[PDB]
Amino acid sequence: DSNCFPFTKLSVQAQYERVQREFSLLLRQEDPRSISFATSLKNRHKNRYLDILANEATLYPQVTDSTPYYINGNLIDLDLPHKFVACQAPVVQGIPDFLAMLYEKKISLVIMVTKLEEGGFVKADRYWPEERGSGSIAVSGNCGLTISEDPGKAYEVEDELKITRRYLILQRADEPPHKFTQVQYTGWPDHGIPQSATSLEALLTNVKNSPTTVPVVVHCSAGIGRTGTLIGAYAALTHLERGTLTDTTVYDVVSAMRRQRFGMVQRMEQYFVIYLTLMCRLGVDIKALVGLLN
Amino acid sequence: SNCFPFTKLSVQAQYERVQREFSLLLRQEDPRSISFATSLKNRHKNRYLDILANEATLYPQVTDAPGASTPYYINGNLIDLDLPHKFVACQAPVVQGIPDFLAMLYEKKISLVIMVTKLEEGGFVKADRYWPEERGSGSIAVSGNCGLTISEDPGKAYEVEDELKITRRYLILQRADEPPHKFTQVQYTGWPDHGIPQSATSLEALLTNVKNSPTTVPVVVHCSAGIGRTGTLIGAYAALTHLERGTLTDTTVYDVVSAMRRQRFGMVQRMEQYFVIYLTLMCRLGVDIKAL
Repeated sequence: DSNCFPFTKLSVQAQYERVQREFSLLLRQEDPRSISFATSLKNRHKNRYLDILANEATLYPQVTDSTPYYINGNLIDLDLPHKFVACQAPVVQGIPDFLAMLYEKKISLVIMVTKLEEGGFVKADRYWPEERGSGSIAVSGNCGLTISEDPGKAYEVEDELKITRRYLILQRADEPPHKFTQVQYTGWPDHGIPQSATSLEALLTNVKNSPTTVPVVVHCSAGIGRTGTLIGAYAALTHLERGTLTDTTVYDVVSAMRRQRFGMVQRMEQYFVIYLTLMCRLGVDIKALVGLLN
Repeated sequence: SNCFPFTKLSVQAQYERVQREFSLLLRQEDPRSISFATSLKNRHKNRYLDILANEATLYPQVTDAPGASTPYYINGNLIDLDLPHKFVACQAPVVQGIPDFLAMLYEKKISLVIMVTKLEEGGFVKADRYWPEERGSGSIAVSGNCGLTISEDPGKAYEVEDELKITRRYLILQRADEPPHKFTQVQYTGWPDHGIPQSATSLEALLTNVKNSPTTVPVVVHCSAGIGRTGTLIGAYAALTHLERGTLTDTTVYDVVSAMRRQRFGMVQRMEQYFVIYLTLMCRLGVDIKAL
């Protein structure tokens, strides 16, 4: 009981139309002229996309503080057990900043929801050692970091889920090493929907089993699209699990994410995916809806 | 002719200035508008994920004469500062790119290589040995199909100057029955990464080597990444060469570093390394240091 989710009572057509209507209303609320993007704007050399900027008020890691590095990213806090860092895939010259952040902040879990390249276009740049390599790569920037494959825990590849788990060790000279897990999900291309519901659930299982003492880092390419869906689904499902799901939960959750990082949930079908994950958790068939989106 | 009003300013005047010049230098180059195409293609030969050689000045490709091409790769760039010597600022080559580096030295008849790093620093590999280490005999075959060999010059043994932390290696590259090519490599091990020389004399000795070297070929300078200590040494060279010829202006230090960054992204990494150029120019002008 306690959960109220009347979305499952609507016909397929009404469900599709309500999602479109809500997403348009969210875009309708966009007003970035009034928002400060000061720090993000002077660091365009490290922005993957010129007009995808991080809000100053929630800029990470600057709001936990001189932070000598820049990631185009924001702290997402929805009054839940986990906070998140939603950020872009760092560009090559921004990778040392990204790794330094992971290291200084002791980040335990990084979730990457894109391939490096999709459809003939670059989405992200590699920041982990390749399997076929020596097991370690280094950055020269920010006084140097080395990132290595964990010698006592090999990379895991889950073919059906399209998930790869990399257990990594970040180190600076004469400082203690820091272990972290990167999880890459390559089965959900930009402009599409996840190939299977199970993969997103597996990602959220990682989130839940990770420590609440540090935020979980999540990125796609610009860090507002698939990244926003993942964080939104987590939030929405937490409400479900604690009996506080309401008819407005998805809209409310996305609205609150948007206040903390402009443009969160970038595409209509990405907003739709949050409803789909709720339905799957509830055991409601999504096949006809998936059909309409394809 | 020498105008350097930097000496006639307060202690917190100078420090304030350098800070702001370097902070200006940090934002000069827009990587979004720079090609790194060949360096990105040769990622497996790069020592660092974040350190890429600019296409426009990539060496030795930048010297090739239209349609002609280069079958090897170094992460290195030609640096021209309108001075008698030119430089190839490059990384310490990785094992996979050692043959390329040695092929470059042989084909371009490089006379002098300056190495401003140890092989390892504090447990981390900074460089890979590309010279023989035998009981003086030393002649080793280089990988690839070329037929390149590198030997210690039988007529002139390695020299170890323990006072200046400098080693001088006289080496020979030889391929087939082509005329062999001699060169000198000078390694300075008293300059930690991201940091400053422990000895002004050691630095001055490297510059003497540079000045005394032939002007008909560029001088190869590498550290680990090939931008920090390498950039500082080249910057110091330039500024001093200006202080010599009497062309030292107020804005000479800024202008050489700005010129270097144009030709290889990121030259002179840390602000402290930018200071060394000012320092070893004031300390040459007999003006007392601060230091920090």
